Amino acid sequence: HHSSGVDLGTENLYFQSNAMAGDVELADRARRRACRLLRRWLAETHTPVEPGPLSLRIGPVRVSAEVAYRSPTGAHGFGPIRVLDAEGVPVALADPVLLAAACSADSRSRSLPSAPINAPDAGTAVDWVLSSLADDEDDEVPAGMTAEEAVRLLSRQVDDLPRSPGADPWSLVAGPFAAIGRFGRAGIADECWLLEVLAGRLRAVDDDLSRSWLSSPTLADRAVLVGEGLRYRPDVRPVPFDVPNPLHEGKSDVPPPPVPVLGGPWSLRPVEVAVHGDGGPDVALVHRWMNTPHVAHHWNQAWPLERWREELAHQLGGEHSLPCVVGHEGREVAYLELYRVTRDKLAGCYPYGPHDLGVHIAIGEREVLGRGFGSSLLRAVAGALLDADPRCARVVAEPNVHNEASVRAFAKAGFVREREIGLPAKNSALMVFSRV
Amino acid sequence: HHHSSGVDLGTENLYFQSNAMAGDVELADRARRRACRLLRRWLAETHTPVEPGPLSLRIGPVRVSAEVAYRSPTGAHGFGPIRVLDAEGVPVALADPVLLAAACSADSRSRSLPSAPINAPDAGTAVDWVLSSLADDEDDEVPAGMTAEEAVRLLSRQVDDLPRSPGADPWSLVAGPFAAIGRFGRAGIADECWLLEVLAGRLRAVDDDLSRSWLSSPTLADRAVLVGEGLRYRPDVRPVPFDVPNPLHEGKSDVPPPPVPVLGGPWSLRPVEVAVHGDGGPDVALVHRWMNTPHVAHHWNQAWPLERWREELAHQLGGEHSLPCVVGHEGREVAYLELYRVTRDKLAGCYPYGPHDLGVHIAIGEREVRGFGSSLLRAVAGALLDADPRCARVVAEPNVHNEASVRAFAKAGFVREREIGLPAKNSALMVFSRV
Ligand SMILES: [Mg+2]
Ligand SMILES: [Mg+2]
Repeated sequence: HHSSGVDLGTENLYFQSNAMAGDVELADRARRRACRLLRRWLAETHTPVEPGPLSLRIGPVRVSAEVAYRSPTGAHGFGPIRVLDAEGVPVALADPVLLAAACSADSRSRSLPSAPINAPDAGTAVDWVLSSLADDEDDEVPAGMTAEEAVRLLSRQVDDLPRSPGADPWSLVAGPFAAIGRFGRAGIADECWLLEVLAGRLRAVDDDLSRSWLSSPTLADRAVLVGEGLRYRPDVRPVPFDVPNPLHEGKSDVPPPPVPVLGGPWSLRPVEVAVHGDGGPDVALVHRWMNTPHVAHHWNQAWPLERWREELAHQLGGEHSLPCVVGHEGREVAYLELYRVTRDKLAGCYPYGPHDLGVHIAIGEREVLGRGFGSSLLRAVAGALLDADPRCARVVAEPNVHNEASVRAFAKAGFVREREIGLPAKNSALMVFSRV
Repeated sequence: HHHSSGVDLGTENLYFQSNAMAGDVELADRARRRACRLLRRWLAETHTPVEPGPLSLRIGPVRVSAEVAYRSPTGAHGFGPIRVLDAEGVPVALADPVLLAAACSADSRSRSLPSAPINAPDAGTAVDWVLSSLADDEDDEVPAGMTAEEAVRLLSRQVDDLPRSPGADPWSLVAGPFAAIGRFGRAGIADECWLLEVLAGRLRAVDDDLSRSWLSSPTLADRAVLVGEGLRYRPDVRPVPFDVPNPLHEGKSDVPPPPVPVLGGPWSLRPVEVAVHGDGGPDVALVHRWMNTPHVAHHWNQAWPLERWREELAHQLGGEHSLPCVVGHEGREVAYLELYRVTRDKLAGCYPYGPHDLGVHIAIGEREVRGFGSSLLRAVAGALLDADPRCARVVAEPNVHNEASVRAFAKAGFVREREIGLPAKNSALMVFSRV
């Protein structure tokens, strides 16, 4: 006699509570899925990761999670992933389809509207995650596995790599590296040490792939969330991209960026920062330009004067970036950073040569100056850089694919669009001006 | 210099992190409440029947199952854990809100026509909507210690403050007082059947025109957020009206079974004959044949073994709901149809029906044995109106995707009146009205 419910016996309670027992595992499976998505999002955007709090804007939601274990292969161990409101209040747990929707909105927004990921019949990562819920979950690493047994399996996997012509270059990341990360995240062994063991195992095979994987500064991986060429029918059709190679060495003895000498109406000189007092008029010029709206909309570095004063001094003191003032017929009109790719965020995004040089540019005195001048300056800088460093093979840039006037200026100057790349705050057209 | 892949831990670190973890329990409960709100809407807007005990349903690409612990007279059901099941019935996920919204969206967009506003490229999706609502202030809960006395007070005030005559908006009764009754019921404050009695008295007390409507129609206006060809999400949802069963309405009329119409002209119609002896007889064999040919099974989805159809036909013939018949055209037995009483049918929750309303499902077996289709439909509707003088209209519910059928019904004199959400499809409600 209950009418709005079921009349309850102990047998009823038994059936249902038995069912409630597997829910703990279900929640754990959702956690594992959301973590797999977050790792891919971090790798495919080349977002830097450190131990401790991680804070991220993914499409329409703010996402945050503690990085309890930072993995050298990106196999990070996370705390609870939470969605935050504008003030920083947790309003939700970031379950997998939620992450898939946020990532999809962000990725589709990063690429151009004409891109394949944005075609009407392309599907979305939400369809892909949805259609995958019944997939067999992979076995976990045995929590009690020995490090010796870990080396055993890893060598097995490295030798069994097709290691021949026709085989897939991304196989190293997909197989041996993935295993190393799961071993690391389980606490079985240290990943840096497992990578050394992997390195020697590759020296033992004088195959062509083996030598490549030991020497190139980046490695082939496959992206499932970021990339203009993505499709989900409803299954993901991944697209290739490049990631940093942990087996390739740290610092190199590459000199600082050279000071080119521009031809034509253009002039260029390094930025000067006085140790004494304010920092000088160059610090104020850049600071002024960087805080105007049309520049911060691209550079997003609208900082106080003293933060820019120390950024410039930090760059000048180092071997990475060289800040310069550009003149046109007597007037100081532009700021540039010339940088060595090898010491730059760009080094994780494409197979660079050791002397590769990049250019960031902000036109400050556009306000009453310039039309057609863009390609001209870019062309003058690119050629002068190749002239100043004969060991430099190419000059590169990474305008936002949405900055269509910038992309056009680079192409008209002679840069060619080599690929799209995923960066922490944008997708870029990788523009390459090659030496011939 | 001891922890490179992690942070060096002190008690203050543990304190910061565990404090933040205490709030996760409320976060999970908030997701649970959102998912339940979405499932209640999905069940209401698809008119899916709900009883206490296990509930199992297909939503787009996923199978969903949940225990119905509290079956609410206003659809404010109380659920156990909502799980996604694979083909064998093994749970593979907990159905969190954005998951449910994505399955419901895929299913709804699939239910409506490609030209529908819900399917435009510039339309949002329920996913955009749920996503954009996570930072909303969660709505106040019913105070668990509230009295039923206080429940009636607030309910009476709310019904009396309804706009009544000026301005209209009829979905206000379901959206206002009924929503409160369901929340009171689900919280255990009072019995919903009792709260509905109380609400009825307050509506008799004014006898305005809306109050009179709300006590007499067999359906009520409600507003849909997941199912409906005209839905849009401008991040925020733009609801569309639809009808739901009226709990305040008695019904239970002494409505007879369907009559046997008499077709003239080239047409003939007789009830199906089911032999007790052996196979079931030649009519059971005819329907079985037709229902398993490809062009019919693509719409009816009843390409069954002969033994199942013998028992289906006999079950219909024995009851008061549906009447299976064989239709001839100039001597050849060419079609099968069911005439059914709406008041005993799933259609009864979808529009304000009259007690004697009659419906038609039809399958043409002897296909082109072309153009004869609307003519048959027109003959049946008129003959049904002749056979039952108290019947107000003849209806049908072709799948909105079955446009050849919809067109044939319109050419016969039916009006495509609205789209309706049904358990396995959206249908175009075709109405052949007597006046
Ligand atoms: Mg009992
Ligand atoms: Mg410690």
